[PDB]
Amino acid sequence: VVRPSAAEEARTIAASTNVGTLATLTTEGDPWASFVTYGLLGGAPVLCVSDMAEHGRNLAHDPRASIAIVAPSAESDPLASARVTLAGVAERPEGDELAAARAAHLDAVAAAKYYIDYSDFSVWVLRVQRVRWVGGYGRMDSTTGEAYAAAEADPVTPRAAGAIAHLNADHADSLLAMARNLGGYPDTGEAVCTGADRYGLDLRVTTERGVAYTRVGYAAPISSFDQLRAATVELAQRAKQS
Amino acid sequence: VPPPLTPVADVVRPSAAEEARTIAASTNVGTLATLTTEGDPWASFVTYGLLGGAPVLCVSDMAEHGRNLAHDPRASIAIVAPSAESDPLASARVTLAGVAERPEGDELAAARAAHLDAVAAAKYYIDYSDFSVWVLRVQRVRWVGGYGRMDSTTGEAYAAAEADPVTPRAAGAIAHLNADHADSLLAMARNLGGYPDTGEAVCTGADRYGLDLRVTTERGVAYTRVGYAAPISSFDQLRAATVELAQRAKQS
Ligand SMILES: [Mg+2]
Ligand code: NI
Ligand code: NI
Repeated sequence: VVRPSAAEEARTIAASTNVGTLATLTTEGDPWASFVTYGLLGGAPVLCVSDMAEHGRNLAHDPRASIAIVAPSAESDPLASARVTLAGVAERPEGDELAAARAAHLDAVAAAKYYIDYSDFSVWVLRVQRVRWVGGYGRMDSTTGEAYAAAEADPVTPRAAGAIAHLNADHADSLLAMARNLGGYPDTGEAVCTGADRYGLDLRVTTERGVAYTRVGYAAPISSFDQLRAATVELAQRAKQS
Repeated sequence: VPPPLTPVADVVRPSAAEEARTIAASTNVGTLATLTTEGDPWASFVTYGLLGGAPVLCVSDMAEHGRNLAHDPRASIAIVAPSAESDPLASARVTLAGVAERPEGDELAAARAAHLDAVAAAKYYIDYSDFSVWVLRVQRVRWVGGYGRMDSTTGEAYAAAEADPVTPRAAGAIAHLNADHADSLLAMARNLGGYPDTGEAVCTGADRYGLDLRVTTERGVAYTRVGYAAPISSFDQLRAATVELAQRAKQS
């Protein structure tokens, strides 16, 4: 059963918020961290920067930039956060791309309304070349920029916590059937869902030796959160027919 | 923005250095900027404690940013104060920039403690040789207080200042003032804040020198500030300092 790729995780974190921190170079080559807001143009952060802000000047002088993005978290342990560095090169777009970048920024950051059309604020789009993902504790990987651009953000992740808890609170019995008949543990006595994404559900199952982890895939990947309902109903039905 | 109807004696306001120190102390997460070994700017999520204003990091020697620091110890960190406001541009933020150094001896032990106190899970990493303690020697500061003021400061000014003991812990107090002391806030606006024509007053900030008030006046919405009778230095002193404010407001 397929799992989101690092590229997908990265896209998903990017799409989870509109704030991060840009790293740029001063003219002397010192590393400069700046708070920034952004929208996305197919996975690409779109910044609206004042030309006299330190980071606007940095980009104009050396357009190498990276942005670290942190997914909003329920967990109060910061080290459990899901986070990503998108690194490459920022460029001021033109023409059609500029108009689309502008729009994407505007609908992700309402207040940019008041800045984006002054001639002394510029729109930058970060051409992502490299990606480093850290998915909380002990999950990490790198990807290429092309893999990142090819991937899609997960439409289930943003509302997964609620879905997960609802499944555990009200569907423990269906979760158990899935584990027994689809997940490879016919004798487990208890199954808890520990994650949901567009490909399937992760299950923690009781064994005589502790717990095991299995995964059950939907009939096929889903494309919106509203399809999760039908996907779990089909999972429960397929489990009874085994 | 309508002006005060009457003059008020200037109220002490935290300095940019103090604001910067206060933002730093408001949380234990930020983002480090370092140089890769090929000179690219690298942004990393990090956790930190403070040693007299100085971020203390605990970094894996095999993490990209650990390897960056070992090679070139120039670093900066951006820190964003936790906010109620959902408009990110209203956020208070700061960049602390300088040079990171692995401390030794007494300083290392104090750095270690400070990091541990601020980040519970660092418990499981900080004594292992794979992880190093770094302290950021702050040389310059850029502060952006929301839509409000912005300014730069020197590292010495930053080191000399103190974090506000009230502001980071004021959310409950602020809300209690707004929910239960509308009358007192109103009287302060009218009699001490320069806006006798205030009809409603809301406290939008509290710090160790005084309270910021947003006022609904017959002429529209305005902003003022009222100062304690003297600065305070601990949160438990806030109640008594706001009571004296209310009393001074009734006495004209
Ligand atoms: Mg321009
Ligand atoms: Ni249900
Ligand atoms: Ni009170």
